[PDB]
Amino acid sequence: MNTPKEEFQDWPIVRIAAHLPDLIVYGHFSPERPFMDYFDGVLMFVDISGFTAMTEKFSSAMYMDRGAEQLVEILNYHISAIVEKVLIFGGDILKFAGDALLALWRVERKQLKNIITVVIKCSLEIHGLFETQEWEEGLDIRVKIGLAAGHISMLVFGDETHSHFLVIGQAVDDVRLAQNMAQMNDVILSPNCWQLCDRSMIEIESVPDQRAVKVNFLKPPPNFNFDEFFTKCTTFMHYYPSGEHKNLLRLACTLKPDPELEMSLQKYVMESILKQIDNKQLQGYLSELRPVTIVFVNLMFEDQDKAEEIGPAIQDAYMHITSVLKIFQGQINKVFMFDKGCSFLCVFGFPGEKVPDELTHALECAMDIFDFCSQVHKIQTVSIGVASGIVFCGIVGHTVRHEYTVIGQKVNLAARMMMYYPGIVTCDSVTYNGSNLPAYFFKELPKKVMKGVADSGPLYQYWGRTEK
Ligand SMILES: Nc1nonc1C(=O)c1cccc(OCc2nc3ccccc3[nH]2)c1
Repeated sequence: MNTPKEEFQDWPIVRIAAHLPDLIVYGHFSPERPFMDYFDGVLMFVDISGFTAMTEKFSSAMYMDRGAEQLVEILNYHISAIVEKVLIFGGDILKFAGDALLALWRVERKQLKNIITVVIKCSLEIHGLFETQEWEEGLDIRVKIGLAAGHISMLVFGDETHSHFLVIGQAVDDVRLAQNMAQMNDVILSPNCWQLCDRSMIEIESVPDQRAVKVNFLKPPPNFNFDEFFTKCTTFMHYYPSGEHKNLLRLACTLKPDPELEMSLQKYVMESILKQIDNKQLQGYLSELRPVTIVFVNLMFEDQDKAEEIGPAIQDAYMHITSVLKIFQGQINKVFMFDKGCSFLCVFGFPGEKVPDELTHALECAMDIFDFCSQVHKIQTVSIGVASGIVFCGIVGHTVRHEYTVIGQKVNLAARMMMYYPGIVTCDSVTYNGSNLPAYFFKELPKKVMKGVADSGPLYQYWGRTEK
C-alpha cells in the first residue's frame, strides 16, 4: 500500500487559532462571564513603537497609493522575526498592539528561576536581530524590552457571541513599568523578576531612583550549556512542539476540526476576519489606510489591586459598551490593562462598517459610555479620548500568530487624551469641526504636552447637550 504523507493543516479552526494565544486555544474554561483564573509566569513586553512610527510617512504620495500594502509587508517582515524568537524559546504571544507585543511563559513557581534565564536569553537574541538594521538614514528599527515575573490573573469577559481576555495584577503592572524605564536595546527586569532570577547567570546595573534593574550581560558559569538547559526547561512547557511536530512553530497548527472548540474560539475574532478565514473575502481586503474615528475608553478602579472586584466591573462596562457600539457598527479592536486602568480601543468606520455622521455618533456614543460606566460599581473614573483621521488597519504578525491591529498618530492621540485629561470626554480638532454640533456642546481645553504627540492641534472636552 502507498503511504502518502502531509495531512491537511489549513482548516478554519487552525486559521482562527493563529489570532489567539495558547492561553485561550488550550484554555478549556467555563463559558461563564466574568471568568477568572490565577497562575504564575514570566512576562515579556516588547516595545515596537520604533518601527510602527513608520505609518505617517506611508501616507506620503511617494508610496503611490500602495502605502498600506508596503507598510504591512515591512512591519510583518520585522515582527515575524520577533514572533519566531519568542515561539522557539517556548513563549506564548498573548496580544499585539500598534506599539508593543506581550508574551507569557506560564510555569509553576519552582520553575520561575530557570524560566527567567530562558526569557533573558530570548530577549538578547531579539535585540540581536536589529543590531545592524536601518532604512533611509534612521536606525530606529530597534526595540526596548521589559521583563516581569510572579503572580498573574487572567480575566475573560463577554457575552453569548463575543469574548475578550486580559492578564492583570502586579507582574503585568511591573512589565509595563520595566518597559517604560528601558532605552533602545535595553532589557529591564522588574524588582520581583530580579529578586526571583538566577543571579549567577547575569551581570546587572542599577536604574536610578528604581528597584528595577538593567541586564548588561548573560555570562553563564563555566560548564553551562544553554541547549541542554533549555531541553530541561521544556519539561515544564506543556505545548512546546515536539517529536513528530518538532518542525512546527505552534502546536495550534495541528488543531483538528472540532465544532464546539471553534464556536468558542471564533468569539474572540472580528466577523470581517472570519469572513477572510472562510475564503468569502479577498485575503488583502483588510490591509488599508482608512479614515476612522478612535474612541479610547479608560476605566480606573476604586481598588486597583483587587482582581475579584475589577472582573465584574469590566464585564458590566463591556455589556453596556457592546450595546452602544452595535447601534453604529463601532467595534472593540483591543482591550488592554496595566496602570490598573482597563482601556477599550473602539473604532468607528472599519471596512464595510463606514456610515455617514461617524463624528456626531462617535461623540454621542462616548457620552453614553461615559455616563453609564461612571455609575458602575467599583469604577472610580472613566476617561474617553476621541480622535479622527487616517489610520493603518491590517493583520499584523507572523503567519502562525497574528492579529488585526490599528496603527497611527490618531490612535496614539486618543490614548494620550484619555490619560492626560482624566474623568471627561475629549476630542481632537477633526472631530470637533466635522461634528458640526453647536459650539457650546464643547469646551476648548488647555494645551498639554503629551508623550509621543507634537502638533496635536486644539483639543476639546465634549460637554454634552445641556449646561448640566
Ligand atoms: N493586560 C493585557 N492583557 O492582555 N494584553 C494586555 C495588554 O495590556 C497589552 C498587550 C499587548 C500590547 C499592549 O500594548 C501596550 C499598550 N497598553 C495600552 C493602554 C492604553 C492605550 C494604549 C496602550 N498600549 C498591551
